[PDB]
Amino acid sequence: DNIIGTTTQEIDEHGNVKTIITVKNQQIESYTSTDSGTAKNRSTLTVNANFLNDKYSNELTTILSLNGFIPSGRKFIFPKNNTLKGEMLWPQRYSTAVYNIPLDKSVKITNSTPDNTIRSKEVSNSITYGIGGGIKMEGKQPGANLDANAAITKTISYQQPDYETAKTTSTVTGVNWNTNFTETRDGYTRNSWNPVYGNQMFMYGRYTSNIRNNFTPDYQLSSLITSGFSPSYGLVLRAPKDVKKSRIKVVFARRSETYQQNWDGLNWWGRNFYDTKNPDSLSKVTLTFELDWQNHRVTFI
Amino acid sequence: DNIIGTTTQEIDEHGNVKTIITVKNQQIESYTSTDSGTAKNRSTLTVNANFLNDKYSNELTTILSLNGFIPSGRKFIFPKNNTLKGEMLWPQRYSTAVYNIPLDKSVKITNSTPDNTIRSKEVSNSITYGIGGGIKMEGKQPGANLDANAAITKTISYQQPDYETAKTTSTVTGVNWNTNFTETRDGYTRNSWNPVYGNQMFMYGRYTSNIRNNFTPDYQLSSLITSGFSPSYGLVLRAPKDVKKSRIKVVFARRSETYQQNWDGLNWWGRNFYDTKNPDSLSKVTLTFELDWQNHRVTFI
Amino acid sequence: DNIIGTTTQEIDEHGNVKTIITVKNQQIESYTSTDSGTAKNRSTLTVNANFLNDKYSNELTTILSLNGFIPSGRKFIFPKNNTLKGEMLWPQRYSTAVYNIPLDKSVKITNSTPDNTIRSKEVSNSITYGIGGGIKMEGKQPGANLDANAAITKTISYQQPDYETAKTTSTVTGVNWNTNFTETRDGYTRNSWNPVYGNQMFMYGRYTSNIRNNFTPDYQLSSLITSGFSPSYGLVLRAPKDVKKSRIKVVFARRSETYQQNWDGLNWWGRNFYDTKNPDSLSKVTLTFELDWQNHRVTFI
Amino acid sequence: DNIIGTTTQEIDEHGNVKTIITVKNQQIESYTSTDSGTAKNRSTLTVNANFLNDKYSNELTTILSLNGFIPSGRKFIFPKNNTLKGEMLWPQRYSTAVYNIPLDKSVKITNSTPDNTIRSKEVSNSITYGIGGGIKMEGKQPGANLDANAAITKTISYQQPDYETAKTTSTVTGVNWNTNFTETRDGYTRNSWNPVYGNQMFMYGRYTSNIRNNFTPDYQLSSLITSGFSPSYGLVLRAPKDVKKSRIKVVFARRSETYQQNWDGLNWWGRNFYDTKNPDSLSKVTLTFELDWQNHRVTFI
Amino acid sequence: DNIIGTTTQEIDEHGNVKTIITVKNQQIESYTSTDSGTAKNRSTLTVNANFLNDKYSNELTTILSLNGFIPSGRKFIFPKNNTLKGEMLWPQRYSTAVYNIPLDKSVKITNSTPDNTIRSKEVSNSITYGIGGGIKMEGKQPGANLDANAAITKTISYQQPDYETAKTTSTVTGVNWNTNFTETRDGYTRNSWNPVYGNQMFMYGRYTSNIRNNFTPDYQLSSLITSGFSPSYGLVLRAPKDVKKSRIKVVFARRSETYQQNWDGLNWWGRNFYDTKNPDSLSKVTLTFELDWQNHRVTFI
Amino acid sequence: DNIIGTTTQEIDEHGNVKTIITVKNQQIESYTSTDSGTAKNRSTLTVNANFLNDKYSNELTTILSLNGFIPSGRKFIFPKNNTLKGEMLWPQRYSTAVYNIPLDKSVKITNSTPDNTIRSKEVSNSITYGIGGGIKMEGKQPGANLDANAAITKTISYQQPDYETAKTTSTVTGVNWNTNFTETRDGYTRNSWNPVYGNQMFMYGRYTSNIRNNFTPDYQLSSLITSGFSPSYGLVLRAPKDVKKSRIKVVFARRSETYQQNWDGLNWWGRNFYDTKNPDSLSKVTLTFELDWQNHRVTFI
Repeated sequence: DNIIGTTTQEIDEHGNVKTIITVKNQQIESYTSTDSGTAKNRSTLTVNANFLNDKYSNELTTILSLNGFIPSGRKFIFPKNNTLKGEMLWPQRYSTAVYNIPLDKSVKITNSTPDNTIRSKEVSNSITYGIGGGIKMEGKQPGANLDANAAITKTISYQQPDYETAKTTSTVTGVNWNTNFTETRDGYTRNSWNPVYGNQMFMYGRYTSNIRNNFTPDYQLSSLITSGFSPSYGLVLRAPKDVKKSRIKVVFARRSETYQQNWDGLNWWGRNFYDTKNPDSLSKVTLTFELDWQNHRVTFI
Repeated sequence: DNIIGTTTQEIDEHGNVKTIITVKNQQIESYTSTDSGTAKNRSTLTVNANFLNDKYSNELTTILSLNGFIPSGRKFIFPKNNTLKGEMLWPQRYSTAVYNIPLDKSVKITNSTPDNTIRSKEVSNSITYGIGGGIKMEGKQPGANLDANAAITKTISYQQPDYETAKTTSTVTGVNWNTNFTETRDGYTRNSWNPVYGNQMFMYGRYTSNIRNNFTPDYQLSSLITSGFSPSYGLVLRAPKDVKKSRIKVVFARRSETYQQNWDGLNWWGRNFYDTKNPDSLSKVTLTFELDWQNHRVTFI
Repeated sequence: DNIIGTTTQEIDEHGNVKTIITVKNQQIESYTSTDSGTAKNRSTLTVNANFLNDKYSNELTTILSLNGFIPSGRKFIFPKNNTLKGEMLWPQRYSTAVYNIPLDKSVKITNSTPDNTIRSKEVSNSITYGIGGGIKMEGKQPGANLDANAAITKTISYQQPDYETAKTTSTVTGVNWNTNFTETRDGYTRNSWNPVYGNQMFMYGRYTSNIRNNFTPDYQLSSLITSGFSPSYGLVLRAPKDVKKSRIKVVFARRSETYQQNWDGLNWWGRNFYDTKNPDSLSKVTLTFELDWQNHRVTFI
Repeated sequence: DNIIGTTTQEIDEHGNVKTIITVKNQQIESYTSTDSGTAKNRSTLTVNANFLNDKYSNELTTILSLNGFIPSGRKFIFPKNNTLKGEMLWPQRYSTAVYNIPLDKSVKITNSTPDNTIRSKEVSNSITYGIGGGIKMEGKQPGANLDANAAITKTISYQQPDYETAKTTSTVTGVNWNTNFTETRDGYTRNSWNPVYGNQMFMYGRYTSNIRNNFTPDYQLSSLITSGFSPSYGLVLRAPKDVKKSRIKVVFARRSETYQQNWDGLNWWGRNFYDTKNPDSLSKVTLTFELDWQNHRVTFI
Repeated sequence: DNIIGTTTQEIDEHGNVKTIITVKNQQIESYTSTDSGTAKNRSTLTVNANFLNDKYSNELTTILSLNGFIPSGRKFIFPKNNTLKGEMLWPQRYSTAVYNIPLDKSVKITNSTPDNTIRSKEVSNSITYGIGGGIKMEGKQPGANLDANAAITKTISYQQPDYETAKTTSTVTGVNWNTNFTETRDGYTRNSWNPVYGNQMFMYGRYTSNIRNNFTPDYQLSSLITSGFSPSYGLVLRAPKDVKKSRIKVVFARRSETYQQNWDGLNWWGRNFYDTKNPDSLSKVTLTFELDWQNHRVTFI
Repeated sequence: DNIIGTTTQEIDEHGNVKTIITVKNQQIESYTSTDSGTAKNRSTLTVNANFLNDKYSNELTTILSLNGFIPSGRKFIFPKNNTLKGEMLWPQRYSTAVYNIPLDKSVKITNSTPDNTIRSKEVSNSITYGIGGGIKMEGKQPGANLDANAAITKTISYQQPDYETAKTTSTVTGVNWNTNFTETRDGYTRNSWNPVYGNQMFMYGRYTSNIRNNFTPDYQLSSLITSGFSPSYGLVLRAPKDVKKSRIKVVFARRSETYQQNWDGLNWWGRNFYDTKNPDSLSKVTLTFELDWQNHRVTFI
């Protein structure tokens, strides 16, 4: 645990002093370091490194913990004179790429986190058979009836995150994760389309008078849309005991889409698209770190 | 734990120094190693080896943890001139075979994971009997009524993964696992067929204008289809105490199927098949590792 | 735990060295061994033996852990010209017999696992009484009605494994377990019969055009049917301290049945039977191990 | 735990050797033994004895664990010429009696397990009052309506084992447990009777063609009916500190009943009875063990 | 825990032997004893005594654990010639009284178990308001309707043991517990009465042909009715350090009632009463124990 | 724990004996005592005192555990000649007051238990909107229909004890708790009243023949009504380190009410009232204890 050893001093009746020092010897020694950096678009990344040295092994292991923040950069665009139009630029996808750049000796990535987990759902099937009959008397006139029925039901239940994360690339030299928007609380997607109202994705109402009040309230949206992303990854690098230095290059990409609302005369109708000819539809940034394996240090460049 | 022993130094009042070194003896000694590799199709495998030497065993035991990543190799094919057709190449099955190649002394596989677990479901049967009667008065005309009924219900509930993994072969010289696609979130399979719309497996809508917008959203698909597979296996190898080296041959196979959509004039209809005339319908790769039992090392070739 | 003792060396100020060795004395000493073997039909078995010696007891105890794999050997048989017929050979029952063969001194089986556990179900009974009445006015003509009813319900809920395991024999010289197929996910059995469709056990649809697409998808079947069995047992053998050797003979039996589909003109109908005149309907195998109680070893013959 | 003490050796710089032996003294000493036996009807019993000697007790205490296996002895009887009749002999009740036979000094049974636990059920009562009214217009003719109602419900829920175990006798010299059949999964009992079909206890169908296919599938029966019983009991014996030996007499009784099916011309009808003229309707067996309290040993005779 | 101390022997290089003995001093010393006894009606009781001595206290504390078994003594009485009558004698109430009889010095009961716990239930109240309306067209004739309703529901849920235990007396010299029958699984009581069928308490059917098959199956009854009671109590006695002996007198009372069935011509009707003029309607027994506080012993007289 | 220290003896090779005694010093010392008493109405109280002396406190702390038993004192009164009337005297309220009587130095009550906890309930509100329509054809005459609706629901769920306990007074010199009857299992209270049947609080039936069979079964009543109360309280007393003695006065009050049933000619009707002219309607008792803080003793007077 936290105790590295003990220091003792014995003092006899004549002022003589004896000193006893005890230290614990460990199989694996751990040295830690941490550095942070911020980019031009105010995206931040903190790197926590845990340099492990296995005295009974022929390799060095460094465990990295990547913790960051990327602002959504969501915007609202309203024509000054036209009140029949409205736009909202929102973060459709957050991407993160990590590159392993050896400088002197070979270094590899042996583990990435998180990985692509297989998900499940709950399924229930039901079947029902019915039998019924009866007799009646209306005044002095009898009646009868015989009935039967059958029904089949199937229910599927699952868990749905506001954003889905999966890795598309994972080699010994690089890893890439994609955090994508799924569907709204309402249940709408980017594929949603209605003949009358188009895409009702981020629409509050259909007959709302004011366009500037007809976007879904922030509390009904993910914090990733309204505020920002707080990603967390982990890596494991391995190398020979005689490695001196290596680097880590992280790339942040924020792909935003445009949600537009139009009044056709009777109601609002919306369309969701990727706005080419907009510099704000894509924001890419790089943050670079260097690892000193011998002196156990992490530094941001 | 990580504490192998203690070092103590006693310092006399005259500068005399005594040194006491204590080490603890273990019944089982554990040495670990790890190496990684990437293949031509950008699939990677990491091998974590745990060499155990049990003084109370007459054999050596090595616990391997196989962790890798296989990209889906998912593709979209749209004809340049034809806008009435579209294809999506997706990973139907992921396979992994591990081979045990003894070099000097004999080596066997005594345990593979995961195994074929027997699953269960929840069943409920119900039966109901009903009896009813009443009297009536319409103006001055009386009435009466007698009814009876019975119903039978049966409900079955279980858990359903997006992909199912099972081992088809498991000898002391080789093991093979198959991770197969099950059914869509919708509930569709590769057997699904409709006279009008064919197989609606990955169909968003039936009357969609753009073919490039008529495929199911990524958030409604498994990460194994959209992004990639993150398999995890484990093996236990045993050998004579004087074995020197042995090898491991791992084979990755990704079997892809083709989902095709066609416009027939009124709606979209789809069919799912295996394209025997496409080189991308099957991707096989090999990764070879060597184990040094004496020096407790793992190396990738 | 893992610490057997401690070794210490004290070095005074003149290079004198003292050595202190401490070992823990235990009431029960445990020695372990493991061997594996594979049979002609590629069924595998791993035996883990734990030889216990109670220094304060007059007996030796050996705890065995039997872990194996038996392939299903499932096949599909389609007549070349006839397209109105189809067969599927599937593993109805997996059996395992273990025999205790003493060579020198007496040895007995004191424990087998798993045993025959008594199961339970959840039961709910309900009863309802109803009373109703009302008045009406149609134009200027009054009306009245008095009604009453009663209902009784009973629901039974339980857990249903895809395969059921129970031991039919358990003496001090031998044990036998049977793992039997229960019912399909659908709820069908080997006893199921319909006048129109016969046994719909492994039938996908009733009006399917192609016979080779009309068998239930692998994901709707147990891994024991599609892939294989991964059985796990445990035994406890006891003997006098002066026993030298004994053997263990394991017998694996796989009993397969044939599910056949026929087209009658309007729909598919199936029948499930045991195909005598088929060499593949039964697969029996033997694996033999020897135990050296004195040298604590397990060996496959 | 398993550590009884430590042995230490100090080795001087001149080859002088000091030996220090430490043993820990216990308040309660535990010695264990186990013996097994099989009877003429292939039923087995294993006795696990735990001899406790508590220096702070004025008596000796022995904890016995009785674990055995009794085959169901289930049979099927079909007349050679008659195809309109069938029988199934099944185990209605399993009984176990344990007798305490003191030899030199007195011995008593101070605790038996399991005991007769008081069970519980879940009860819910509901009551509902309803009030309704409305107005109507059919063309130009008004209408009105007033209704009211009330309902009463009661639901009872509990857990139901396939077999129920209870002790009918428990003195300091003998104990007897009875494991009786309760009801079928269907919900039928030995009291069930229908005027048309009689007792449908183990009847698959009413109009089944083959008598040999008209019995309930094994997966719908308890392992106690299809395969066998795995009883588990425990006893606590106490004696004077100077007792030398004592005995244990265990009696296994398997009471079987006969389920008969008959074809009456239109359907199958069944009846369940006890065949007093069949030697296989009752199977009783005895197994005797001896306990050596001084040498802490269990032996089967 | 179980370790009372350690014994050590040091042997130098010349055969000299040093002995070191270490014992743990405790604040409270515990001595245990146990005796059992059986009565004339085969009711058994085991007394477990735990004599505690607090060296820093002025009192002695003895913790008793009372564990027993009382057979139900249930009987069936059928008239030899009359087949229109039947009786079942069953255990309505089990009672236990414990008396504290000081012989030399004062002794008191400071604790009895179990005590009278306050129970709870779950309550749910609901209220619903409804509003409805619609229009219609029958041919060319319009229609309209406006409806409204309201409902109130209340549900009460609780747990119901087959038998209820409560103490009616608890002084420093004696304690009495009563275990009473509550209601059947069906929901019937001893107060239940129907004008047609009387008390249907232990009635299987109303139109059953044979009286000897018209009692509820054992599995639908408590084990306390069919088999016996397995009571468990605990007491705490306290006295001055100079007490020598005291006694414990336990009284077992089993109060049985008679359930009678009669055929009136159309159906069965039953009545439940306490059969005076029946010696089997009440069974009272006494078991006496003596406690030696100084020598820590329990003995049955 | 219970270990206060260790005693060691070293025995030389010449019979020399060294003795080492080790005791552990504690921050908080705990001395316990217990005394019991019974009152004229056969209600008992046990006081468990835990005298804590914390060297790091400037005060002495005594934790008392008050555990007792109060009989219900439940009675049944039936007039000798009148068979049309009946009474049941039952315990409506249990009260306990504890008084702190300082003798030499000051003593206060700093904590009482249980306290008045704020309770909660579960609330669910629902709202539903419905829309419907359809077309019809009766022979050759068309029809149409349009409906709409809305509903509002509110459900409240909580837990309800048979008796409620709350403290009405809590100063540093005295405490008082009241355990009051709440409602019956039926749901009736002391406020319940029906114009026809009055208060049906403890009424089994309305037309019951025998008055002595028309009271609710014991299993449907609380143990506090049928048998007795088992109250449990706790107090914490604090005083100066040099306090010598102090006293405790406990008062038990059992307030009983009268439930009366009368036959009016057609049915039974009941009323619940407090009988001011019956000496058994109220029972008050006092029990006095003395605490010796210096010698850590509890004594009953």
